[PDB]
Amino acid sequence: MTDSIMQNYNQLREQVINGDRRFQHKDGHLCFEGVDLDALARQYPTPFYVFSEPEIIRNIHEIQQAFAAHKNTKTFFASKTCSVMGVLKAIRDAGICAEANSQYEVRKCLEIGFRGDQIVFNGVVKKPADLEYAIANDLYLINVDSLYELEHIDAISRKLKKVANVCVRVEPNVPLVTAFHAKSGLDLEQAEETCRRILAMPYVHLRGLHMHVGDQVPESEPFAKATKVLVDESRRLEEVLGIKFDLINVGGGIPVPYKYDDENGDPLKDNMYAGITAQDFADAVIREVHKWRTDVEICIEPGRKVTGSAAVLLTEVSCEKRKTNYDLNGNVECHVEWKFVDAGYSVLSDSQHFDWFFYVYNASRMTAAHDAWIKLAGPLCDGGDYFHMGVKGEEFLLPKETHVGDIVAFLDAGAYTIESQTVFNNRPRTGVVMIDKNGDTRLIRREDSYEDMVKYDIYLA
Amino acid sequence: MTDSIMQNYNQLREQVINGDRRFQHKDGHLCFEGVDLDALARQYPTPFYVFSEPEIIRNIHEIQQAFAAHKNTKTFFASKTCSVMGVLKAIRDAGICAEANSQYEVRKCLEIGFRGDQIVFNGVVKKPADLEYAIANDLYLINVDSLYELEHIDAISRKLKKVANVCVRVEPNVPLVTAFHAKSGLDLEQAEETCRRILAMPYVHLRGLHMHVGDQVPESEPFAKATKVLVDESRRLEEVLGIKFDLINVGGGIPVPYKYDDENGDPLKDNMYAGITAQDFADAVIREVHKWRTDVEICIEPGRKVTGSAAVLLTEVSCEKRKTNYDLNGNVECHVEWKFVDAGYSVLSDSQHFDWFFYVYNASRMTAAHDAWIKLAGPLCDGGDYFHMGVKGEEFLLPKETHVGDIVAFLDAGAYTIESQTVFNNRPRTGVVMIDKNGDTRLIRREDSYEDMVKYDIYLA
Ligand SMILES: *[C@@H](N[C@H](CCCCN)C(=O)O)c1c(COP(=O)(O)O)cnc(C)c1O
Ligand SMILES: *[C@@H](N[C@H](CCCCN)C(=O)O)c1c(COP(=O)(O)O)cnc(C)c1O
Ligand SMILES: [Cl-]
Ligand SMILES: [Cl-]
Ligand code: NA
Ligand code: NA
Ligand code: NA
Ligand code: NA
Repeated sequence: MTDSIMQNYNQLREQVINGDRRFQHKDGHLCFEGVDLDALARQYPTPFYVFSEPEIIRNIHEIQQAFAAHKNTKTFFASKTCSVMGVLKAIRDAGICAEANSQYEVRKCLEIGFRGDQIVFNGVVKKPADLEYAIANDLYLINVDSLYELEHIDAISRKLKKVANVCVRVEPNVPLVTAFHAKSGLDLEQAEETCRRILAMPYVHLRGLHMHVGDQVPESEPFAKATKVLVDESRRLEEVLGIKFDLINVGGGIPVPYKYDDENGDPLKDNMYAGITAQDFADAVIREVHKWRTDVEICIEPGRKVTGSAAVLLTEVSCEKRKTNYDLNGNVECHVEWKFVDAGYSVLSDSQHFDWFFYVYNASRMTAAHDAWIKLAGPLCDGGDYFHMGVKGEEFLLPKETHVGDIVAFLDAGAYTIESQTVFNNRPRTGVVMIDKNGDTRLIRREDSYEDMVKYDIYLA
Repeated sequence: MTDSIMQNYNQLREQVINGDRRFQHKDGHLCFEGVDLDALARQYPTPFYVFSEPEIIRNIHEIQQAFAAHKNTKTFFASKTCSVMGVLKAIRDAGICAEANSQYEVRKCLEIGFRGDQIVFNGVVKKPADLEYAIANDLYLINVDSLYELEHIDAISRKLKKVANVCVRVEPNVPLVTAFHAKSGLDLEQAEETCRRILAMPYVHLRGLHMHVGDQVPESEPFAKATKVLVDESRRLEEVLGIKFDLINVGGGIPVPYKYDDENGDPLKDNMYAGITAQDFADAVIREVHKWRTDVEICIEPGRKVTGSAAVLLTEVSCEKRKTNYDLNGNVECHVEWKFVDAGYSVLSDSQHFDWFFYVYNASRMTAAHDAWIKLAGPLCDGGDYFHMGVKGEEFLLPKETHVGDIVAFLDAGAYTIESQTVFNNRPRTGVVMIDKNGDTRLIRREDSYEDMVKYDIYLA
């Protein structure tokens, strides 16, 4: 029943403003960390994202508390999740480390104040220039993804006379088929010879094995099975090769709740429901590692969990229309109420390209019943630019009183939402605002200007 | 049979270098307009796109020749397809007009030398500032997408005391449901009152009606049926309102061949096969318009057809690995040869997000049989960043002699491929090179630098 769907969604709405650590209401408006989001969107041009340093801190606390049973745990935020410098700074100030996924990500982590010993550099394509930059900066780990890349690591560490610290990425076949569907890592069967080669290299230091299971993983079993494979091989290689590993790096993949009404959801069928918590991830990993060693360092690489819940996208309702389907005799078959916001898939890419659900509310009318079925469209000149991941099918719920000028909020908009923006239609990539630990706001990324649209081009004026 | 697939693909390869108006071979390498693309990729850092001014000109000729039966045809390149200034300049110098999809697109079209009377501004969200800029610049057309937007056009044109020239966009119900699936335009039922209202406005001039059917449309029927609706309503409104329309704007959607072996394809099932040519589009449109008037101006808005065939993405094979699935006795079930190029979906977005096929060849070994099944991966730290739209399933064909350092070419890479790039993983958006009419090359867009990417951020140190 759609009445039951509407009732349930309004129960969720009420829970945002009465039972959510991030949110409040004031003057009829949604507030984030005490900041009125309607008011904030009158001071900065929409669309823009607003991040919460308090919520990032809460997320990091969940992750670290989860690993209390293993003292020697090192946490590296996967910076491909969000690398706006002010977000990286909040993460650095919250006391964890950083994982980087390109030369420029390494450089920005160093610039914002992560030390070399707080940085892991991962990748399937690490060109000589990338490896030379990483090795020269004394990174804590550079993963080894292939035998071809390892030849460059050997040659460049020799040229620099500088030790490269490495972890060998192994991707276990844990039942998709690994050889067909996992481009990353080496096969389990190649780990021994790879480690053998590294031991003999004068400037390459083997620190352990590495894996990464995936993203938004709704079950603990894959982490447990894959960690066991890497643990069993670590234990075996210690005996065969006569070494003691510094660490094991188990990657990321802790899910974030994108739908909260867990009683109504099956995470295995709809992974917008978070199937597990950080504690479940930690229990699975730590249990497997401790079957081998309790003293070894465990490295983790959470991305999504650090920032996903910690931002809201604010976008203004900028136009409206009613479209009507008529039958062949001119009688109404249905009306569709379209609301157009100033953010489309060029601003919130995963809503379109990855069928990602985010809660949508009228932030200007947050205490009003969301009692009208509407379709929510973006501003791109593209028939596919509307939000298909609705409350019911492709339909959302907003107050029937919704007006052009109101501010719509997408919740849980903090992971994989900034660097994935485009200038399609030459609409600018968005500004980003930060709410600090004191509840004060500041701009941390400007909106792309016109001069930004053309400065990259070379043309006679 | 896969031998037949391999034989067919190699026949296609031979037709590229011995049959295609764009390409030749020299020194074993793919040439585009006589430019050796292996050599070019040693002069500019990969990945980058190279555009051909000669091929843009050929595409425009096809479009304009198709409309020979209707002298008063005005052609507007849909600049959301590609708005790199050097590409826009080639299109301007080839003698056609420009359609724009945001305030900044209007501005860049004016900057590069399109006059106001050569610019159409379309959109579903045209905010007051957008409309004021457009009206102040005397645009040939601003479409009217909604009644709400029309109120701003009336108020702003009055404020400026400048006539706004408009076309009313009407989206016909041509049989899944226009009201549910088409966010753009007014309903046919609203056209009459909307036009009557415009006639009464002192600073708004009604030019005609507008539609746009869609993109990569593989049949002529949707264009004929939709044009007839617009033509019938135009003729009816001329009588009812006592006016003579300047024009009718029938939009874009002429497809481009992404697979060429039409004898093996069903365009209605796989629209990488172009189901129609520009001549088919023009026949359908012109036939319907001439049932009303032969003197009226027909406006068309081709995007994809102007540039799609006119660029190649050049990307270097930057790593390689073999993965093997073993049975439980250690015997080999299969091997997978992974080749990694330095372009992934952040560079060629539609290959991932829209399941778009592009021909892939080894440009460095273009005269060699492409006789080895490989999987082609990008450099992003994302298991999904590999090219799934293969020659057979997810598998591509390259010479068994392929080596790291070879240059891979993606053909037909000129539509919707530049502005859709991202800085995911902080890999830079690509440079762009142009081959001019004289066959000489120049950089027309730089690769994003480290600076460029961090300079939008506001941070302490
Ligand atoms: C990132 N995970 C990648 C990319 C996920 C999809 C992004 N649109 C994957 O292979 O799934 C990644 C992480 C962080 O993962 P989270 O899911 O915790 O954010 C950690 N380590 C590595 C090596 C990654 O690539
Ligand atoms: C463009 N309309 C889009 C094109 C597809 C975008 C895919 N990322 C659609 O969804 O139909 C457009 C054009 C040009 O269309 P082409 O297919 O010829 O490039 C012309 N007129 C208008 C009003 C458009 O929006
Ligand atoms: Cl840590
Ligand atoms: Cl023209
Ligand atoms: Na606004
Ligand atoms: Na060594
Ligand atoms: Na290169
Ligand atoms: Na008028």
